[PDB]
Amino acid sequence: MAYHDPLTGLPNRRYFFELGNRYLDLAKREGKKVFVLFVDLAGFKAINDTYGHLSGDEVLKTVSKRILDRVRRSDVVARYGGDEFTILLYDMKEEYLKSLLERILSTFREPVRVENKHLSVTPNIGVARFPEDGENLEELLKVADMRMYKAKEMKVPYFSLS
Amino acid sequence: MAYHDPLTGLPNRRYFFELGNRYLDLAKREGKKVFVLFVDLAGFKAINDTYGHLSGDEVLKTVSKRILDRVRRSDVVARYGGDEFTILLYDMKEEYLKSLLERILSTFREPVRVENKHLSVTPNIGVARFPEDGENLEELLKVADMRMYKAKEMKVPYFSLS
Ligand SMILES: Nc1nc2c(ncn2[C@@H]2O[C@@H]3COP(=O)(O)O[C@H]4[C@@H](O)[C@H](n5cnc6c(=O)[nH]c(N)nc65)O[C@@H]4COP(=O)(O)O[C@H]3[C@H]2O)c(=O)[nH]1
Ligand SMILES: Nc1nc2c(ncn2[C@@H]2O[C@@H]3COP(=O)(O)O[C@H]4[C@@H](O)[C@H](n5cnc6c(=O)[nH]c(N)nc65)O[C@@H]4COP(=O)(O)O[C@H]3[C@H]2O)c(=O)[nH]1
Ligand SMILES: Nc1nc2c(ncn2[C@@H]2O[C@@H]3COP(=O)(O)O[C@H]4[C@@H](O)[C@H](n5cnc6c(=O)[nH]c(N)nc65)O[C@@H]4COP(=O)(O)O[C@H]3[C@H]2O)c(=O)[nH]1
Ligand SMILES: Nc1nc2c(ncn2[C@@H]2O[C@@H]3COP(=O)(O)O[C@H]4[C@@H](O)[C@H](n5cnc6c(=O)[nH]c(N)nc65)O[C@@H]4COP(=O)(O)O[C@H]3[C@H]2O)c(=O)[nH]1
Repeated sequence: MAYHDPLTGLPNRRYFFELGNRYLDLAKREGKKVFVLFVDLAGFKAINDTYGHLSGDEVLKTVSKRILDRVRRSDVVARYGGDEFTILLYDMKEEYLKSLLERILSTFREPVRVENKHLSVTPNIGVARFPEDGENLEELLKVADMRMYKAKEMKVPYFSLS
Repeated sequence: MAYHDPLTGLPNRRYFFELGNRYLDLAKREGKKVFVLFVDLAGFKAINDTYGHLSGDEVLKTVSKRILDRVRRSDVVARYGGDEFTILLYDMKEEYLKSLLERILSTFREPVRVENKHLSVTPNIGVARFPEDGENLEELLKVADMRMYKAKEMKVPYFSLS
């Protein structure tokens, strides 16, 4: 089996762990870097509370589709939680980290048409690197989760430092 | 999600398709070859009919574990059918084909001891190559399935020609 979240169509949490650990095993064999991004969408709770779960869902579908479109089909974009997304970028380079983040930040920031309204979410991104930040997905996700929370705290759209 | 067959512990048919199509997308991005092997184990029907499904199961567990230790953890070994196994070898080379097949053939051929009885299965392997034999997993599997059946029909324990 290999399940997808039906609303967003993105791989789910369980498939992300399985697929993710497979990408790290392959990158160890190939000598390639892997970056793990943790994306939190800020204005989400406000959407569902004001407009309802259905409006929040349309914000996710649209935001999910947009993000897929802007990263390689060979990369993994997963719905981790209710409004949390995890991204696995295979064969990534540290030099172009900042440039790839502005591509993903500009996508997530795009407003979404909901029942005539144009609603917007604000992203906060935590970045973890393989092999620098860990040996397995679990360790990279805890580090990317931690850094995503440092970014939200510094009111900066991303945090990637050791 | 991403399911495994509980008896053999190997990825199941559905996970093989999902993971397999992900490896082909990545190999298209990386310029690397992928070989798809289709392995049929003859003698299997004879084991279960003579000794029972429990003896047949022990022949699979053992044969699955043996194959799993003789290929890279980054490669996919899946239980396709009752006694059919599919193998996805990432970054494989046409020149080493014959040598790798003799490694897998020698493993599968090893007898399984269960209640003293020496129980042996005989493999027949069909080989398909990416990008020569197809664009997606489905096409490569139909070609390797076809060639596994041509190998069975012949003296040779493998068939890989166009
Ligand atoms: N700046 C930048 N953007 C990136 C990079 N990697 C992916 N993207 C973005 O992610 C989109 C989807 O990539 P894809 O599914 O790999 O699908 C790609 C891929 O299969 C192929 N392609 C384009 N350029 C290359 C390339 O330089 N190398 C390889 N291997 N394939 C490429 O054509 C498809 C369409 O590409 P786009 O329309 O441009 O759309 C791309 C592009 O917006 C990158 O390394 N740098
Ligand atoms: N996993 C992953 N890594 C990414 C992605 N985007 C950028 N990178 C990483 O950053 C490196 C350089 O990105 P760039 O400056 O956009 O420089 C890129 C860009 O100028 C171009 N390019 C490559 N792929 C595409 C593409 O699919 N679409 C477009 N439009 N341009 C591409 O070729 C250059 C070199 O490609 P690489 O050697 O692969 O080297 C890439 C890759 O290691 C991504 O969406 N996913
Ligand atoms: N002749 C041959 N046999 C192959 C080849 N690839 C895999 N194998 C076989 O598959 C077993 C498991 O490989 P692994 O999971 O990648 O796990 C490997 C891998 O993580 C590492 N390793 C060994 N040699 C290499 C290597 O040359 N390059 C890389 N990247 N890792 C290696 O040590 C682990 C255990 O390897 P072994 O005990 O040798 O056991 C190997 C070996 O019997 C190959 O290209 N040629
Ligand atoms: N997916 C996959 N492909 C395989 C496997 N076995 C061989 N190949 C492919 O065939 C090439 C040559 O294998 P080799 O002559 O045994 O020559 C190998 C072997 O002598 C050695 N080596 C590589 N991996 C291992 C290993 O895991 N264990 C041991 N003991 N030796 C290894 O390094 C040599 C060249 O390495 P590569 O560039 O990897 O080049 C490998 C690889 O492209 C496999 O189990 N899985």
